[PDB]
Amino acid sequence: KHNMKAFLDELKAENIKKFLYNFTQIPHLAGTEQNFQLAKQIQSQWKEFGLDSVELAHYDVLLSYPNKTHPNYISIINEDGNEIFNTSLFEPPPPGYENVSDIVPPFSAFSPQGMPEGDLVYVNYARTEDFFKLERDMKINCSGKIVIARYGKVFRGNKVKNAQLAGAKGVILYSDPADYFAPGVKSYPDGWNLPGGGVQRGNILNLNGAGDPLTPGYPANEYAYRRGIAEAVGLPSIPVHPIGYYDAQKLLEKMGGSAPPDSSWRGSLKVPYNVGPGFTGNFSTQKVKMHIHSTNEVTRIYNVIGTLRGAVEPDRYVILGGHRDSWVFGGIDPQSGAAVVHEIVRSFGTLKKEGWRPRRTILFASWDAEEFGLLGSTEWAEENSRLLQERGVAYINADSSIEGNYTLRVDCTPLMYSLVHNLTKELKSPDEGFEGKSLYESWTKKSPSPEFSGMPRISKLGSGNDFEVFFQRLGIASGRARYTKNWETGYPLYHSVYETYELVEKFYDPMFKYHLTVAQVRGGMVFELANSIVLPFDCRDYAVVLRKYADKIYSISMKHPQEMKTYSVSFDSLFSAVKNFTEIASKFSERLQDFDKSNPIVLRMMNDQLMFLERAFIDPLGLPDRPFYRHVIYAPSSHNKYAGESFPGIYDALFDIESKVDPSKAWGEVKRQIYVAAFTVQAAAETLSEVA
Amino acid sequence: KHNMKAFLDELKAENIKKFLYNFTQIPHLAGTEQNFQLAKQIQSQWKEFGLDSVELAHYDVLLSYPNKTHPNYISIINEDGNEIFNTSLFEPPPPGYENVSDIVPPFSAFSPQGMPEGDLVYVNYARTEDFFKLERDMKINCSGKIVIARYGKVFRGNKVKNAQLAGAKGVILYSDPADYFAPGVKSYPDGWNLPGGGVQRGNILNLNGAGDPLTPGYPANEYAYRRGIAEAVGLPSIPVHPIGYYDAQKLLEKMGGSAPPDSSWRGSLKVPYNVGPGFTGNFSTQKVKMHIHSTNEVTRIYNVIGTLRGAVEPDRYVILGGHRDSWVFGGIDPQSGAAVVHEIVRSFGTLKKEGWRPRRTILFASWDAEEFGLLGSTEWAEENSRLLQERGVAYINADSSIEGNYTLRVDCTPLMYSLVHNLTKELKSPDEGFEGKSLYESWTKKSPSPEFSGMPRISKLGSGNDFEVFFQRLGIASGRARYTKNWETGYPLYHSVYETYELVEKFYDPMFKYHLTVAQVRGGMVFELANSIVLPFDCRDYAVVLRKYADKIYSISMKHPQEMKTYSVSFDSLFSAVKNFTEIASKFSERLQDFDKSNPIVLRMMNDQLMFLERAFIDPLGLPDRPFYRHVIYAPSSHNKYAGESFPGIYDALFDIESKVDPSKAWGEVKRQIYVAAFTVQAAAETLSEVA
Ligand SMILES: *[C@@H]1O[C@H](CO)[C@@H](O[C@@H]2O[C@H](CO)[C@@H](O[C@@H]3O[C@H](CO)[C@@H](O)[C@H](O)[C@@H]3O)[C@H](O)[C@H]2NC(C)=O)[C@H](O)[C@H]1NC(C)=O
Ligand SMILES: *[C@@H]1O[C@H](CO)[C@@H](O[C@@H]2O[C@H](CO)[C@@H](O[C@@H]3O[C@H](CO)[C@@H](O)[C@H](O)[C@@H]3O)[C@H](O)[C@H]2NC(C)=O)[C@H](O)[C@H]1NC(C)=O
Ligand SMILES: *[C@@H]1O[C@H](CO)[C@@H](O[C@@H]2O[C@H](CO)[C@@H](O)[C@H](O)[C@H]2NC(C)=O)[C@H](O)[C@H]1NC(C)=O
Ligand SMILES: *[C@@H]1O[C@H](CO)[C@@H](O[C@@H]2O[C@H](CO)[C@@H](O)[C@H](O)[C@H]2NC(C)=O)[C@H](O)[C@H]1NC(C)=O
Ligand SMILES: *[C@@H]1O[C@H](CO)[C@@H](O)[C@H](O)[C@H]1NC(C)=O
Ligand SMILES: *[C@@H]1O[C@H](CO)[C@@H](O)[C@H](O)[C@H]1NC(C)=O
Ligand SMILES: *[C@@H]1O[C@H](CO)[C@@H](O)[C@H](O)[C@H]1NC(C)=O
Ligand SMILES: *[C@@H]1O[C@H](CO)[C@@H](O)[C@H](O)[C@H]1NC(C)=O
Ligand SMILES: *[C@@H]1O[C@H](CO)[C@@H](O)[C@H](O)[C@H]1NC(C)=O
Ligand SMILES: *[C@@H]1O[C@H](CO)[C@@H](O)[C@H](O)[C@H]1NC(C)=O
Ligand SMILES: *[C@@H]1O[C@H](CO)[C@@H](O)[C@H](O)[C@H]1NC(C)=O
Ligand SMILES: *[C@@H]1O[C@H](CO)[C@@H](O)[C@H](O)[C@H]1NC(C)=O
Ligand SMILES: [Ca+2]
Ligand SMILES: [Ca+2]
Ligand SMILES: [Cl-]
Ligand SMILES: [Cl-]
Ligand code: NA
Ligand code: NA
Ligand SMILES: [Zn+2]
Ligand SMILES: [Zn+2]
Ligand SMILES: [Zn+2]
Ligand SMILES: [Zn+2]
Repeated sequence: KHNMKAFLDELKAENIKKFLYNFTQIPHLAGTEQNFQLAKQIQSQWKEFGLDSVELAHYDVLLSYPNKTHPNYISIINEDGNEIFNTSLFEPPPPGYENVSDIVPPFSAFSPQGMPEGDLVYVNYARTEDFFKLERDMKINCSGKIVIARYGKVFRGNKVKNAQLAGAKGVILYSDPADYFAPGVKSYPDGWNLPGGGVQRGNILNLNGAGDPLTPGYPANEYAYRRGIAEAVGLPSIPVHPIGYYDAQKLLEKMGGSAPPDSSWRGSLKVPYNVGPGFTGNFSTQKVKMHIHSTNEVTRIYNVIGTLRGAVEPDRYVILGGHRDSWVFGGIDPQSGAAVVHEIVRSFGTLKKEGWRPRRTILFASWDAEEFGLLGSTEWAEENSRLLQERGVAYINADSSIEGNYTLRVDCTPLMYSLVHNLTKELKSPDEGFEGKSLYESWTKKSPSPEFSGMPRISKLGSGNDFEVFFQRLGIASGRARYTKNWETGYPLYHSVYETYELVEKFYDPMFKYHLTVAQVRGGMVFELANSIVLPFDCRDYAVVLRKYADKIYSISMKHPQEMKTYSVSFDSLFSAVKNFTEIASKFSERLQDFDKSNPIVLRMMNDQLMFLERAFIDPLGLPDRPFYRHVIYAPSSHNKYAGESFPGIYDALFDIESKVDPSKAWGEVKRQIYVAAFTVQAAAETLSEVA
Repeated sequence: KHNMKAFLDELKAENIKKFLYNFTQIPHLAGTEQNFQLAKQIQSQWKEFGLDSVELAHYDVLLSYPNKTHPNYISIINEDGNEIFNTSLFEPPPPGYENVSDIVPPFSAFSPQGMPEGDLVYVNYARTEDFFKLERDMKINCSGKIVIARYGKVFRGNKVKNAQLAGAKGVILYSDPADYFAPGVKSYPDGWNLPGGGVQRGNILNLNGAGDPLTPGYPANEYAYRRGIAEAVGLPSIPVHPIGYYDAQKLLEKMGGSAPPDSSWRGSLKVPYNVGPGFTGNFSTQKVKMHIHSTNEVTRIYNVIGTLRGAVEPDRYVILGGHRDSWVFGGIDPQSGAAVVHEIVRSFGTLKKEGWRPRRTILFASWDAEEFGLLGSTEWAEENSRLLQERGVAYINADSSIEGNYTLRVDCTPLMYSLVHNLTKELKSPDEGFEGKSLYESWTKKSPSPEFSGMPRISKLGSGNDFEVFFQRLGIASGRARYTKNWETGYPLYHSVYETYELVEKFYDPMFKYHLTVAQVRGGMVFELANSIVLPFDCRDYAVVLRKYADKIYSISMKHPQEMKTYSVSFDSLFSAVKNFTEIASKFSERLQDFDKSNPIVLRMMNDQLMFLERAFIDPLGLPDRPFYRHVIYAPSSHNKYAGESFPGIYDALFDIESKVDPSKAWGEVKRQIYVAAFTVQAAAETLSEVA
């Protein structure tokens, strides 16, 4: 038989290991020759593996790179102007790689150039609430200061936007051992902890789904018209640079002004974590100075697009996608995912060599420039939006397969909950002490949902990865899955030079059994999605979360009873819409089960309803000021791009509403958002009614 | 057999006459009780005719009405302030109707209230070029003046926008006998000409596809959140009123200042057509004063939606739609169309009673509030956008069946050219002297295309009617057809009380044979569209017009060679895209002919490609500042809503470009629009490539 079990048993841990080792010997930074060569390799091997076509799709996009002859760094400088302290120029390379060249030094991608100088202020995680604390309660003013903030909690881009909206003239990011050093574990090479000389790279854009900063809406092709830098989307206007905890200790040890306001502003370094501004008395006339000489430049990037044509519905597309570019070696991010996708492609190809084809078309992608803002996926989706809108069944992402070795992590649309539950009951748990148990069982035991005894946690999709365009812009049902750590107690070597094949083989997954599990989940999902006769989506799962979401957003609004009375703020229409969806979805399931199994057209009609249901939640006007976030139920949090927010139009219109100077207008906009949500939920529901 | 000929022979001229008489005894103004009652009647009779379901869909939209106890009118007023001249309060009612009540008097719908007073300026047709002439060459300044303009050439809304952007404080519209009185024909009741006391009603919004001014994007339902009047879409900010040529003669006979600049500013009244400002010497201190007391109010409107479920593809929708509301009796506009749709419904129902069903679903609509801005169609499409986007095959409009008795007029998407050519070769010409000839032959002889010997003229779709939302917002293939007058030499009684059943029966179509022809064309189109196994669209027809359009827009740009060199303005990408479309379309036709006729899925795939092709030309970002005009190839002219413009993003960016103060920026935007167009044409083309 050529069935799922066939596909699944053909997958090998050992192949995944080889591929990972092969993908991590040299750096594969976006836009560099080596990442082009790795693209040519994937392309040619997807061809050898049997795909019907494998092409490169290239775009010319805005990237960012340090100046090789003029390095970035930060100083303490004295009243004369002598730089008595310099941050490092590079991370100590790890054992055996100390002669690899082309290790990009730590930098904040897309920082503008500058040499500002001034007094520090320490802003904790640079969250929206951290600035509230700072401005509102503590009365400290960051205007014209240089803020220093620890990584963690939120996407670094948000941090930078917040600092900028607070009047800062520079930002310094560092990794605190409280957030990046697990107790009792050694620093790399002897453990998986971050060393004091380790630094996290990463971009600091606020793109809000735009893709290439120069070409929002349209693929960055050869004739593309490009905005000028000044109209570019998402670029920070103050310089920014990241450092390790050794360098940070030196910047923080002299801090004066006010004490931290409480213990949650305190990391683990032996320093006061005073907030500032400026240094204490003896050193009060010393200053901090940044030297940033990074350049932005339009650079060519290459996606690899593989096609396995479907036998019955070739005009329906299941997409398995993940990126190939890395900040350095990408031992985890992303090559632990890419090696999984490679083996998934190999296994699908093995069946195809024996004459099998999936029912629907499967598209396989190796995206470029993800690290620089999801630019490869997004340009490609901008280019093929019409095909994807009308033919796209689902998108399964495939970035890092592990960030932990404790349990499975799944984030996806409600429409895929049941598929995930089912797939995992059929899969072996790789966990110590669940030998012979199902993956469902181990996952459900180690990671239970808040809502339902006997069910595992499944998160909602945030952003910060290549499914963003497919889900929040286009309304294609999306999911992702990986191994992760204990939810109670990213990973410490995230985006640092220390993230290597040895990191993975020695400390995360020596047997490659977690990787293999993750290949089964990803691959199994894609298999079901590309092969089940009826698409494996359950609309009733959407009905349940919508109720939960409407309860939640109503509760936020109920913190303002007085205002709800004065302005006649009602959630009746939303609750009505969600009830209707529940009823209609339920009648649709009955039909989907009772229908005349033999009829292709009726089957196609009902599959089209399932396929267009996610699509139904798209509003072609977008959310306010974020035209590329069009999904009404899910957007990335406006305070944290990694986190998903439900009913975001309403959440944001309620956020901090008590601080608005014109309440009438603000509550007017809450009501508008309520209407949009109710309408959209009703409209979605109606796509599941009988069609005529 | 139950084939087209069956459908077509069941249609009767005599039934159309009865229905027309039945629809025109009383006024059916949007929002009034009588138009609700006519809706209940249509609904109940579509039920008796056999449709599977017939519902009313209602919305609460902004309308506009004169104050019944405080009438609008215009005065000449003297230095004291005595109103020595008053325009009429109503049109003389026609013979036999002089006791009908509820004849809304002439008014400009959506005019704000006011009593401005000042000197006249006469601005010819109030076209963009007329104001150019006036400001640029003649150096006359309309700021703070009251402009008077004759109807004709362009949509009255544009006229009003132009006057307003010229600083006017009021606008007076009138019908000049040069534009509304055909020589040698009597005034109504004794001919079809407009009498001196006749006046053209009509709205004066600039909605740009928005629908209800208060709820752009979303259906005006019970819980809808509504903008305040001040943020409403499309409302004029100066008062406006329309008058007949008797009243206009009195306003124009005293005009002084400058002479008309040439003979094309001269109508047929015996007055100088001086431009002004103000009156000549003796009367130089007299003034013109408007009294406008119209109110805008949210009012309920009712569409009637009839469904004839398809046997094979019930989830594919062919829509036959036209409006039911009238300014007064609607003898031509719209009941000459509505009576045709009624008979079309009856005939389809006759076949269904005998057990036949169309292959795809047919939806029949009687729209409300078309006269007030296409509001019924648009709200309904806003509400069902998701269904329509994914299931909509085509939309055939059905407003007035005749505006003439000389020949056929067709305006439609290129995709329906071949269907129209074929249908009409099978239809009898109703024309004197083409007895026994085909409709194609008479049409082709009386109305030849500019481009091809042996082919008839087919216009491109403009706007000013209910297909606007379906075509330019949603990208559903649309057409329309009616009898019209000689293209060499609207109709004079357009939007006046004189437009009655007697007008039609006596002077336009005594035999109802032109009506019947138009029912065959409309109905025949809908029949083919709902029944042919392969959708009757030819993508190669799009390829030919795109070349023609690209030649045209290139020629406009070539009036500025110097600027094309300085700014590197190239049309290469557009021409490349159009070539590609041509090639790909051609390969698709070969497949569409060669494919395995027996396979439902392959048939469905290829029909979906045909169906989504029009959809492919939609840009979800819209055109600049006109977010509800999303089609890249066709928009309504920005200077005339009735006329279609091809490549409108580029046309508008080239318009008047030599007057822009920052050429670099302006030519930057030409290039941007070029890129958008090229990209979109390529993307559309690619929807017709093999799918995998
Ligand atoms: C959830 O589904 C129900 C249908 O079972 C929807 O009920 C509809 O609710 C509106 C009120 O918001 C009703 O409007 C009323 O229509 C009558 C004419 O039939 C009119 O006289 C009233 O002034 C009023 O406008 C409507 O009849 C009712 N529709 C049906 C088919 O029963 C409800 O709206 C849905 N919820 C949402 C958010 O869509
Ligand atoms: C019309 O269709 C043709 C395909 O037959 C398109 O040709 C493509 O044109 C672009 C140039 O604009 C070519 O780009 C080049 O790619 C190579 C790598 O293969 C690279 O070295 C060059 O610097 C350059 O970017 C592209 O290869 C060529 N594509 C193919 C498949 O031949 C043309 O773009 C289409 N026109 C439009 C407007 O889309
Ligand atoms: C997940 O698994 C269950 C199999 O238990 C599926 O539910 C059953 O599906 C069949 C229809 O094929 C019905 O006759 C049964 O009544 C269903 N049982 C229950 C409890 O619902 C469910 O369909 C699967 N989900 C997905 C997405 O496949
Ligand atoms: C309009 O009419 C012609 C019928 O002459 C159609 O063209 C023919 O269609 C069949 C495919 O059914 C081909 O085998 C012939 O080769 C075609 N002839 C020509 C000259 O093209 C055309 O398909 C019809 N158009 C539409 C929309 O139906
Ligand atoms: C990866 O594998 C390919 C082919 O098997 C090979 O050409 C290339 O040398 C490999 N890379 C490394 C680092 O071994
Ligand atoms: C890098 O800096 C050096 C001087 O220290 C300079 O010559 C060069 O312009 C810079 N390179 C870029 C790409 O900006
Ligand atoms: C820091 O860097 C600059 C430039 O290389 C130099 O002038 C200064 O001495 C350095 N300071 C220290 C303390 O090493
Ligand atoms: C792998 O397994 C054990 C937990 O059972 C743990 O002690 C070790 O921390 C895990 N490795 C990593 C990198 O989390
Ligand atoms: C139109 O026809 C219907 C039913 O045949 C009837 O109830 C109504 O009276 C008619 N209207 C007129 C003006 O005759
Ligand atoms: C109509 O005008 C009269 C007075 O001349 C006034 O009482 C009334 O307010 C007006 N009606 C409306 C709806 O504005
Ligand atoms: C015009 O109308 C007003 C108000 O009805 C009146 O005072 C005036 O006499 C009228 N003028 C003429 C010339 O009939
Ligand atoms: C109808 O027919 C004849 C032209 O043959 C024409 O003289 C008359 O004007 C036409 N009627 C109208 C309303 O155009
Ligand atoms: Ca882009
Ligand atoms: Ca609306
Ligand atoms: Cl992932
Ligand atoms: Cl029409
Ligand atoms: Na999760
Ligand atoms: Na025409
Ligand atoms: Zn990654
Ligand atoms: Zn990353
Ligand atoms: Zn009309
Ligand atoms: Zn009209």
